[PDB]
Amino acid sequence: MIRIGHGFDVHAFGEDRPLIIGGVEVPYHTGFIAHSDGDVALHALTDAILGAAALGDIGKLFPDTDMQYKNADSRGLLREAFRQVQEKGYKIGNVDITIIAQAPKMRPHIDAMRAKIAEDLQCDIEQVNVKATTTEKLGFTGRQEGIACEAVALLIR
Amino acid sequence: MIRIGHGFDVHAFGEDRPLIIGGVEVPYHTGFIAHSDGDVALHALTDAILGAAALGDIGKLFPDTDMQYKNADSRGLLREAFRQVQEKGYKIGNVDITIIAQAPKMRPHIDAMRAKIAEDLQCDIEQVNVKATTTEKLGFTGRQEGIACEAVALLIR
Amino acid sequence: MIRIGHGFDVHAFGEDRPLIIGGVEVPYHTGFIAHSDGDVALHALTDAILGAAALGDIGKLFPDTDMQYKNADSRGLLREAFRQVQEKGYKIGNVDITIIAQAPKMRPHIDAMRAKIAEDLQCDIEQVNVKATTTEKLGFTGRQEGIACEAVALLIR
Ligand SMILES: [Co+2]
Ligand SMILES: [Co+2]
Ligand SMILES: [Co+2]
Ligand SMILES: [Co+2]
Repeated sequence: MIRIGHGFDVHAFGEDRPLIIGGVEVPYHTGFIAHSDGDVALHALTDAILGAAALGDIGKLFPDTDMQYKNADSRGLLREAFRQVQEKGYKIGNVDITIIAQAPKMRPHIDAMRAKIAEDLQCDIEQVNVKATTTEKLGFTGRQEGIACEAVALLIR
Repeated sequence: MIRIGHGFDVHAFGEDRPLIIGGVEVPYHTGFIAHSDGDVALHALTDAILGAAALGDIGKLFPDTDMQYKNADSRGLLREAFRQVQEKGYKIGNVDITIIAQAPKMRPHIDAMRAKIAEDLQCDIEQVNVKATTTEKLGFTGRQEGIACEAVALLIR
Repeated sequence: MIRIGHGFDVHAFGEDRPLIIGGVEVPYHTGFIAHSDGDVALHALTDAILGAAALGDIGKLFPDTDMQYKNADSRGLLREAFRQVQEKGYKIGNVDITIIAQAPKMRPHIDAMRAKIAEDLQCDIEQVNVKATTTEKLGFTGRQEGIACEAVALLIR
């Protein structure tokens, strides 16, 4: 039995002061803290993996309620989702990732990303590819307003 | 054999109108009528299944003409597409959909989304994962001009 | 064994004269020479192929350095890509491509496209799939500023 999975993330370059309306802290969305990192690369790959295993997404495993005081570093979330993944008897068949950013050149930091993702998934550098494209100056990634990332992963077990 | 598939759909919230030019009625684009529903989730997922079997896509299984007076419900189309997909000796391995929408709040209904797809795909909920993410207020999905969804498929049999 | 591979590529429609500042001729971005041939489909497919073998992406094997003089014919880069996916011992189990574009009518030339693809990818026609959608005038594609393509590819052996 094999599992196909897909994840997708977007995050703007700007920072936002937290929303307080009426004296109350109000989150902008469901898995807000889970995504605070802004690591589009590890979140997409996370929901990809989660999605194959058929477990929802970052927002169902890390609601802002449980994520309230727990550590929200994306790498750690990756790992925790891989725990639940393996928990259903699954090894990272293979994983492919596309970062979509116009500018911040990433070629330099790419093999280092694979390295880490490999460990977090307990597979090896070879079943983990990571690339980067630009939307050729178009769209919001192109106008340099944010950065995106798509991810696919195949699961074996 | 096992087959991978992918489909993508974008829809505006706005209601466009029957185009009538010089007497004649001009058909906006091809799978226009079938899409009119604007259910990016079901359409994209359908596109993924057809793509998996190299069956084409929604604009080829449902030209405006053929779709003209044939009832435009996109759930039957998904069924249909899947009917054509068994006729090739293909069963649904598993399915994974990402819905990209800002304000529209999907968490409540996602499980009822999951429910339906499985009947139609005659598969079991457990092999149908569904999810929503937002583009962090960026893009056309973030300015609230519309909605999108990517879907991925693994066909077995 | 099986490898999942995903690819994405965006192309603008305009051309960018070759730069000259202070005498010197300045190059634009890493893989602009490759992507110059503005063929979002063959490029998106190329990357999904490499993504799965895990050879990175075009601009990797074709740096604006090597390719300083290499030919901007996306079909060649595709065959070269399929070359390395052979060394590693890989067959094209299955491929699916989605063209996101607002107006050039693709539909009539799809089939012409799948042929060339099956050619360079040495496989059968029911092995390649090419579909085309619009984003209902939303985003940079619908504003007809550019064209984008998504590809997902399976590999065997
Ligand atoms: Co995120
Ligand atoms: Co649609
Ligand atoms: Co290109
Ligand atoms: Co994609």
